[PDB]
Amino acid sequence: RADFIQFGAMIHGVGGTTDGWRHPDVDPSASTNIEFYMKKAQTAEKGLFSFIFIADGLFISEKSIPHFLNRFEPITILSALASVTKNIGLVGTFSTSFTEPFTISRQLMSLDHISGGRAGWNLVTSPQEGAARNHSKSNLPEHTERYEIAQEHLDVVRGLWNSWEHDAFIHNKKTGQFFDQAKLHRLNHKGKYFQVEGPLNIGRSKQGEPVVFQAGSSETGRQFAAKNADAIFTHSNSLEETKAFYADVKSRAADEGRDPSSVRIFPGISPIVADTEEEAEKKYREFAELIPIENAVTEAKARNLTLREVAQEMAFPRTLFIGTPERVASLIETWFNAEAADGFIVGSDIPGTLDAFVEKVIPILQERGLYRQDYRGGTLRENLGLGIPQ
Amino acid sequence: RADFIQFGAMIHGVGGTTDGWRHPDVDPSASTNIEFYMKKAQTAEKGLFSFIFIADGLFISEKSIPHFLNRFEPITILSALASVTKNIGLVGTFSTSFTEPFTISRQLMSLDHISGGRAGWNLVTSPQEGAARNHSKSNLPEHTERYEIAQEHLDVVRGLWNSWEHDAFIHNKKTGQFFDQAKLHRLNHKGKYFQVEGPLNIGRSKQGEPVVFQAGSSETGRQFAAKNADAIFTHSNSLEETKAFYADVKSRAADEGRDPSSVRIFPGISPIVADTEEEAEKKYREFAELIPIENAVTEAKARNLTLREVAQEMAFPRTLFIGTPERVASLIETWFNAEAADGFIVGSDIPGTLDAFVEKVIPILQERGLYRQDYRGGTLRENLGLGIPQ
Repeated sequence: RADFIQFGAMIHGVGGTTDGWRHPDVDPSASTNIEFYMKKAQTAEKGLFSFIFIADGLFISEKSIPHFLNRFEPITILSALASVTKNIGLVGTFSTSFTEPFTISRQLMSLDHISGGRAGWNLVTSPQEGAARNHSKSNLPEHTERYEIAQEHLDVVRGLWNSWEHDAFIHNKKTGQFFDQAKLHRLNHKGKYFQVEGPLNIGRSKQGEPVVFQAGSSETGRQFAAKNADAIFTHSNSLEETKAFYADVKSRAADEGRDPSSVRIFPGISPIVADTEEEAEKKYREFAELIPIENAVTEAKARNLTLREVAQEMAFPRTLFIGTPERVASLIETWFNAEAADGFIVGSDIPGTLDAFVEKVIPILQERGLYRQDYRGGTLRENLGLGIPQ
Repeated sequence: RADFIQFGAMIHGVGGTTDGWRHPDVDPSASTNIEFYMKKAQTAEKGLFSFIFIADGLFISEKSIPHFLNRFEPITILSALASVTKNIGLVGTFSTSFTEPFTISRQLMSLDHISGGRAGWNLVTSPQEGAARNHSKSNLPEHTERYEIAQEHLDVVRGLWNSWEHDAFIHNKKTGQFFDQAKLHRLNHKGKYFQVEGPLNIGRSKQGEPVVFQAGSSETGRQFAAKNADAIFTHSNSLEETKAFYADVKSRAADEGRDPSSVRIFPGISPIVADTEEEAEKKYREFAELIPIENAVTEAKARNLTLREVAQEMAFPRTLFIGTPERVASLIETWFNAEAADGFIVGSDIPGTLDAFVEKVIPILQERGLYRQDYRGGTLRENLGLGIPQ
C-alpha cells in the first residue's frame, strides 16, 4: 500500500485478566507503578509507535480484575509520560457521560500544549451502568440518548478548542497588544444537555487540537465514529469480521461527506512473539495455566485437547498473532493489504511481549517498506498522517 | 521557634498583572511554556521549597490579564512536573462547584501515586460568577450554599480516598489473593448534592492521601478552613492583619477539636531581592513603569511622589519584602517569630526573583537555623511536618 502501517501501545498495568498477575515475571504493583508506565512508553517510542493508549473505567466491584481495582487515572499518567517521551502520541479515555465539556476540553488541550501536540481523546459514550452511581446519577441514559449526549459534548469540546485562532497571540510588547481581539471567539452554546459560554482559556496547540478516537461497534456507534472520529478502535476476532467492519465504516464516512483516508482504523491485537513456534506456544501455555482449573465451571476443535486444555483456552484464548517474528509480521502485512487495518493497537500484558515486538517484528516491516525508519514529526496528527484542521 | 519556616512557589506563567509581560526579560509565551514551568519548579526544589502551587480560573473575558487568557490547566501541569522533580509538593487548584468528587478524587490520588506522595489540593468554593455559565449552570449558588456544597464535596473526596486500607493489596501470587476483601470499603454516600457509591478505583498513596489547602477570608471561609484544611493561604497586606488572621484561625481550629499545629498558615508575598536597596528599587520601578500612564484615570504619603509615581504605585504596589537578602530574610524571620506565618507562598513574576530568593535569602535562613539544610522526606506531609491520617 501507499501508506505505512502504524502502531499504538495499550499500557494496561497488570493486564486484562483475572490471574495473569500471578506469573513470576509480572509485577503485581504495575498498575500504579510509574516506572512500569515510563518504561513501556519509552519502549513503544523506540519502535516509533504513533501513540500510547490508556483505557479507563469508572466503576468496580470486588470481582473486578486486579488492574481495574487500583490504577492510574488517564490525564494524569499521560501528562507525566509527556515529560519523559518525545514524539509518541498520548491517547486517553474520557467519557462524555459525567464530566463537563469545559473541563475535558481544557485538560486535553493543556496536555496538548505540555506535549507539543501529541494529545488524543478516546471518547467513550457508554460507561458501565454502575458508573452513574459514582457520579450522582440514578442510572445511565439509554443507548440512543448516550450518543445524542456524546455528539453535543464533542461539539462543545471542539468549539471550545477553537475559541482562539492559531495566530491570535500577537505578544506585541511595544504596542501592548497581547492578543488580537478579532481572533477570539465565544461559543455561546445553549444546548439540550450543555450550556457553555466560553471562551476557553487556552489556545491552539502545535497540532491545532487533539485527535479524537472512538470504538463504537453498534450501528449507532459505527455511524457516530464515521461522522466524528479521526481514528477508530475495534477487535480482531477474525480477518473476515474486521475487513467487513473496516469497509462499512469507511463507507459511512464517505456518506458523511468525508475522505475515508482521514479515518484510521486500528484493530486490537495482543501478539506473542518468540524465536520459534515452540517458545511462543510455551509462553502462551504458561499464562493459560495460571487460572485455577476451578473454572472448568465456566465449538468443534479436534486438536487432541483435554478438558483441562479446553477450559484453559476458553479462559484465555490463543491469539492468531503468535509465533515467530516472521509469522507475526506476515499476518500483520496480510491484514493491512486486505484492508482490515490501517494499523493495530498492540496489547502487551505478557512480560517481554512489547519488547519482542519492537525488537523483532518492527525491523521486518521496515525491511519490507511497510513501516517508517523514523518518526515523521513531533505531533500525533503528523505521525498518523492527518491534517491540522483550524 | 521550634519549627522551621517553609516555602511554596506559585508558578504563574506571565504573571498577575496587565502589563508585566511587556518587560524585556519576560517571555510572553510563559503561561503555556513547559520549559518555563519545569525550570521554576526545579529552582524551587533547589531551595528545598515544600511545594509548588498552581492557581486556577474558569472564566475569562477580553479584559482578563494575559496569564488568565491562555494557560496550563493544574492537574496536567502538575503531573508533567512530577516526572521532572523529586521531593517538592505539587499543589493544584480545583473548585468544588462544578466537577464531581469522584473525578477530582481520582485525579488527585493518581497524581499522588505518580509523584510518590506529593499531591495537594487547593480547594476553591467560590469561583467567578461567569464560571457557572461555562459549566451548564445559570448562576452560582449563594455564599452559604457554596460552603455547604464544598463540605459535602470534600467529605466525599476524602471518603473515596479511604476506599482502600493502606495494606489492602496483599498481592499473593501463590494463593491468588490480590487484595483483602475486608479492607475495601464502599462509600454508599447519599447526600443533598452528591450521590456516590464507591469504591474508588485507586488505593492509598505513600502519604496516605493528598494534603488539602484552603484560602477562605470570610467568617464562613475561615471556619471551613479551620475545620478542614491542612494548610491555609492568605494575604500579607500588613503584619498586624496577618497576625490577627493567624491567631483567629488557629483558635477556630482548637474550637473544632484540632491541634493548631496541624494547620499551617502561609501568607502570600512577592519579594524583590537584589544586592543593594537601590538595585531592588530600580527593578520595582522598571516594572511599575510598564503600565501606560493612561490609568492615572484609575492615602497620605509624603515621599515626594509625583502624580505619575502615585498612579504607577497604585497600579503596582511596592512589596514590603523588597531590598537586600538580609532585609528580606529579616522581615520573614520577624513575621515568623511574630506568629503571622508558618511559611510563605512566594510569587516570582519579575524575572530572576525566585532565583535571587533561592540563591540569596535561603542560605541566610539556613545559617540562622530557621530553615532546613535538606528535604525532610519525599512526601508533602513529611515536608510540611504533617502526619499521615489513614
